[PDB]
Amino acid sequence: EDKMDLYLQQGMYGPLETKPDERHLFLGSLRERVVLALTKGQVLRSKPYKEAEHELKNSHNVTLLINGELQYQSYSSYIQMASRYGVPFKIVSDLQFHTPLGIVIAADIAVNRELIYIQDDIYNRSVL
Repeated sequence: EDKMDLYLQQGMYGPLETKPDERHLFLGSLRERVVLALTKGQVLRSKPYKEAEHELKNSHNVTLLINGELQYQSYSSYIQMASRYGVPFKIVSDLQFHTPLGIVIAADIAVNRELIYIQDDIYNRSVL
């Protein structure tokens, strides 16, 4: 729906209407647990995002969730970053819904973070 497109275009501020909606977008996580999310287009950028490294480095009890639609070479840099800081990863393979998100860093509890995206030209061009 167009309301979802607007939520995405504006950077995914706040909750969605239902819990399943959130899980289907955020690779199985609830919005309240999301620390950072990157679009598939951002994950495909040659240079990995230092902003994701920051969140992995400063994390406590988070997991790196990776969209299984991506090929290994696209996300392997993020796995290196995760392991560097003792963060486990999961490749999410059971997708009912095509999600535009490539990577989600999710906490094991509610963190309620307002800002969970990296605003750049790749985000704007790839999120929809």
